[PDB]
Amino acid sequence: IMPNIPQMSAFWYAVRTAVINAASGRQTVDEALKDAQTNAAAEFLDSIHETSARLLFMAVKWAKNLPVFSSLPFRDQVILLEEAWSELFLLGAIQWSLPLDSCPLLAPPEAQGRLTLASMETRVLQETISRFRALAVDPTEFACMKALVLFKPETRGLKDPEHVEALQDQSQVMLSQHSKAHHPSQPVRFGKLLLLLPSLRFITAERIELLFFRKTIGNTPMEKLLSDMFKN
Amino acid sequence: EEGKLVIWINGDKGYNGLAEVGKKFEKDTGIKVTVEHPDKLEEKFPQVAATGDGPDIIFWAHDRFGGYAQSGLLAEITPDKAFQDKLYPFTWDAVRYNGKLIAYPIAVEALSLIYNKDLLPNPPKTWEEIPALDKELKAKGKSALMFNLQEPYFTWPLIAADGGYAFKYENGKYDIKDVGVDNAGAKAGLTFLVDLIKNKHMNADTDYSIAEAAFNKGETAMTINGPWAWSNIDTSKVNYGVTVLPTFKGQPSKPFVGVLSAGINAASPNKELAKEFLENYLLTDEGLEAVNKDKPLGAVALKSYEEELAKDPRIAATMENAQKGEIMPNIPQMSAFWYAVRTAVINAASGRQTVDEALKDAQTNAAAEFLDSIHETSARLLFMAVKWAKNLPVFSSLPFRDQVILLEEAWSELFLLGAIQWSLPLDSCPLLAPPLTLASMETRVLQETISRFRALAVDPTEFACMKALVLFKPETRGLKDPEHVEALQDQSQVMLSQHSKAHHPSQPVRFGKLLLLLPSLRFITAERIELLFFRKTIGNTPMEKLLSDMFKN
Repeated sequence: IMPNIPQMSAFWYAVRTAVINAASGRQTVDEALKDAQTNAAAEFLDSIHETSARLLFMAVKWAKNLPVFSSLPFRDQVILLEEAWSELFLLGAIQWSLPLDSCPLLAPPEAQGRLTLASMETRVLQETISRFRALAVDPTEFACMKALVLFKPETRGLKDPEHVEALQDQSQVMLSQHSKAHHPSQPVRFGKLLLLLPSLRFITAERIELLFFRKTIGNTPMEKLLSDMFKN
Repeated sequence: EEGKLVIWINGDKGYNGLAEVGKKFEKDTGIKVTVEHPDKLEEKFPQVAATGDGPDIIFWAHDRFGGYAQSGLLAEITPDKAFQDKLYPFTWDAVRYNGKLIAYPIAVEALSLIYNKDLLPNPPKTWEEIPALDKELKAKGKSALMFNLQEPYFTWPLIAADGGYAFKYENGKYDIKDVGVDNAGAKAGLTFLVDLIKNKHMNADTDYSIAEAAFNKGETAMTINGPWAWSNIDTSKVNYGVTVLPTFKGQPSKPFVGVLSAGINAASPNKELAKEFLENYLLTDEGLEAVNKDKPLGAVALKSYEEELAKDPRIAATMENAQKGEIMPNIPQMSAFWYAVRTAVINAASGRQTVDEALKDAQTNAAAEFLDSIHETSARLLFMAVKWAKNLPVFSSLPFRDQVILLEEAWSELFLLGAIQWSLPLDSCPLLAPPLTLASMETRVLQETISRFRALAVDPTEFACMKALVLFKPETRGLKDPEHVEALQDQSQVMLSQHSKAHHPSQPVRFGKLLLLLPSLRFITAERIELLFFRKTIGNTPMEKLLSDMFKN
């Protein structure tokens, strides 16, 4: 029988990530149930995590508030958001936990109630955040990088890619203009910022869905958010 | 399984005409004969047989029978000298291996000269007289010659004509080291080929489909094709004919001979049954005829029945052309060769380079032992990566462990850059699959990223810098002197823009663009990349293996 309780979600939400990660290779049989054990039990902070939809929703709100975005073909808008949700989410998350010193998912020192992220995940997630913290990555620099990640011309299906190219190039000028103005001392800082972009892909979008988002029937978190924005 | 025999033969063959021969056998021996035509036949066999299962006898091109014999997958057949004489002596040299017969030849095939009797009642005997021949026909709104120039298989006959050859066939076997693609008579035939297009007598863009239609309608006088294209011209009905390929500097054209042979499974308990079936039933006028009926086999390796099909001039031609050709080497080193000539031919033809340079390049590629499979070639891409990294003076000056850590942590990106650069010029090297799945959606992305590097016109100095940007990651965990790494990355960055604004002063954002390619190097995980372009490892990394290999050598 299913316990009629609110704190029982983490049940499968831990096992799922466990059975999938085990049946993948980046985690052996035993190296999986332990995490699920300290995860399932770790109910404390799992509701608010799945409620990291406000972050993604904040990524769409930001984009939709950009006039240059809202001047693209409708489909182009949908396409760019669908293809970049993962990285817009990460950039959001990285900026969220930037001023922090702890988290709702610690892992290696000496993790009660909190989501015990996998090995390579935490290792990379923690590390990538540090790089951003080690730089003075300020609010506008984040806005620029969001833009750089959104306005990808190569993206297939774009009805007006030449224009998406124009906007991305304009974002470089924004980021470079800002970067060099606030840090004349750091000569190669513009690049260093762009060299942070690949880390947004270290962990695939599928895994981002499986780790920080609630179930979504066949559709990506971004699709679900756009769909339920039009049912209205 | 032990008192009956199971056969495997492809669907484009008289597989129903074979069961008519197998049923009579079952009627006179009580030995059940089941004929099967599985899809991945040529690829399934090396699986079921590799261990202990599959058919007793397998039909297929002789070429493939080389890999099998090497893997002890094929039994040594043992025909009497009295039987060996019933088949053309040259056919045996197609099913040989280490001096041991490993299959029974049954049907020969080779490119012939097909022409239109209505338009051209007398085909040229030589190539030299083809140019001035196109002029005459061009007036009456037609064309002289049209054949698929895309595949090296179709253009080799001419290139080989004056001395060209794949691998030297000395004492019973081949010599992978000796390759005759950049010979005297090699540049001779290729040059001539490039001229035909260089004078608008042909098109460097003519493929198979185009040539078939061009001829089958009457828009061309001649073409170069096989016995498979024959019945496809009977759907339409241009009065055609099949004759010997034109000669070059007096020397005949040397097409590739493909022999449909039948080898016996090495793990078959019916080696004598299979043998009896192939010698006293199949390889006989009556035996072969039953299969020819279902679907023609063109010229057959069996004299008796061949001289009965010689009546057909079309077939007579095929056997005639085949005899003047060279047997296709069964060695696995034929993949390297196919790729080299492929590149060389499409190149000189497209003007992407001269004739001599295309052959000089195809020369090494064929003798290259790292072009035989996607794995071997990828292993090479990665080794050049490390070799590259070690050649950087600033690199050797780094804490040994730092060098190891750097290479292991960025092997995927370092390989991808290497593969991408390597495949910028050419249009196909280590990914194409179709003649929906995951390995198909990734291919799309991986070909998409190559387009991006092409559109941006990334030169070697930019690839060198980008590789450095990918190698010198100062955030990598474990590094002993991370500050030095930061400096090197920073330098590479400066050198990269300095070079970018220098070779493209008009594009003020080029630098940014080049760094915006780096993420694509991570779109496909290192794990996947490994399961795609690389071989066996088990809880290891191609770099980790490569480095460990250099440690224990």
